[PDB]
Amino acid sequence: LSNKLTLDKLDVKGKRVVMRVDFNVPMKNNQITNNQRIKAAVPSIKFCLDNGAKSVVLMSHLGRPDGVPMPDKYSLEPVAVELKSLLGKDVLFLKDCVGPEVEKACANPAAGSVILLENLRFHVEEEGKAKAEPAKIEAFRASLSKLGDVYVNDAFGTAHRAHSSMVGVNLPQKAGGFLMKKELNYFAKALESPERPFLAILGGAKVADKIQLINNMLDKVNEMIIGGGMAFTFLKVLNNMEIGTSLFDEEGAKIVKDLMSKAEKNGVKITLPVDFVTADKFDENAKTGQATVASGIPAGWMGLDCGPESSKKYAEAVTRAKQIVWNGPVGVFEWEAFARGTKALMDEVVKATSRGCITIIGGGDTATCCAKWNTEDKVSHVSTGGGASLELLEGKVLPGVDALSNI
Ligand SMILES: Nc1ncnc2c1ncn2[C@@H]1O[C@H](COP(=O)(O)OP(=O)(O)O)[C@@H](O)[C@H]1O
Ligand code: BEF
Ligand SMILES: [Cl-]
Ligand SMILES: [Mg+2]
Repeated sequence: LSNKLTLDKLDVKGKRVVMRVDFNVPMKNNQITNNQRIKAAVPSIKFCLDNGAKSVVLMSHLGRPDGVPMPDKYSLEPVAVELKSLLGKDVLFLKDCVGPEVEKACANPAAGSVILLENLRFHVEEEGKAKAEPAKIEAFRASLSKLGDVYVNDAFGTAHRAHSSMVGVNLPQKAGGFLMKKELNYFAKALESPERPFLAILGGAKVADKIQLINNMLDKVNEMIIGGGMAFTFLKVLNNMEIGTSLFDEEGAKIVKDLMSKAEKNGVKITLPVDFVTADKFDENAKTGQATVASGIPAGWMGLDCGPESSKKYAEAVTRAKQIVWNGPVGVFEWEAFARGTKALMDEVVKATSRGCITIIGGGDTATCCAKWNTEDKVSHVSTGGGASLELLEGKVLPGVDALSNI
């Protein structure tokens, strides 16, 4: 951000601040399971209020409601409650993020007002697909722009997304916040001359998105574990494995052999799982089973964790690493029946940190592993960015950063 306006140089006195944050927090039973991302924005928010901002209007997405209002499922209102306690100031929650009533609420607020808007992705114009029309995208952006006099982007977690709230706000001063700065600085340092072998661990559930990041990552790392939900696309293509109802990406399947070829060309050792804990449905209380790559996963069952032989291979890769970036649990760690693989890998990553490995864990869900097993201070860095971090690993400038004002 050397070339970009940042909040430390933004005059906020008497100014309404509209601030993009990543408040896409994990949820279970309608309760927030990790407030890490909310906590992480508090320094920028407090700084605005402390230096005389008239208001701070906070805006974020939650989940992927795909451009339709889903207040029953993906409302930010529970975040408003949680932010109140973390800030030490109350926060007014609005039931939309645009236009007439929202604009009036944000137009001329009482001094020191903190305002949290509803989920930006309840509008198709944020992403804007989920057919979004250009004229409406423009109007959405124009509405968001009215809500502050100056703009701050502290949404590191979302910085890889060229969405309306992230790149489309039209105000004279668009400043990076302190979390954006903290995260970018940490990665700049850690990615400059990584310790080697440099292992990437890619798991989780955002297969369509994250399979597309592997190609450029293969020029940067010396090993890659491909686990969690990601593995099944590779296994079906490479091994002709039956995967049942496990996560599968049709588009990504088409580049699996090219990715493996590139890994071979680049001397990147690829560790895929060889065994699984299976489930008869996507449920905490599913009946469970065991499968190997040889046995395949039965029709109508899904692999929701790796098994012990996979964990041993993962451990082997960790033991070789001098640096690790991990994004994506290697099973559905939120459910105890499917948490063992991720716990075992976490145990190994902590053991690695203790003998000098530089260990970076990132993501809304993956950081929640750290919170669950109390390892946030037992690894080198826990990032609020998952996909955002992997895009820095590829060597990319993030759109949310690129959109900021130059100095
Ligand atoms: N085999 C699997 N099948 C389905 N979901 C999985 C599997 N392994 C991991 N997951 C899920 O991946 C989710 C997180 O993935 P993702 O959103 O990509 O990570 P993050 O928030 O760290 O970037 C977790 O909620 C976990 O339940
Ligand atoms: F689900 Be994200 F990549 F933190
Ligand atoms: Cl995805
Ligand atoms: Mg996630």
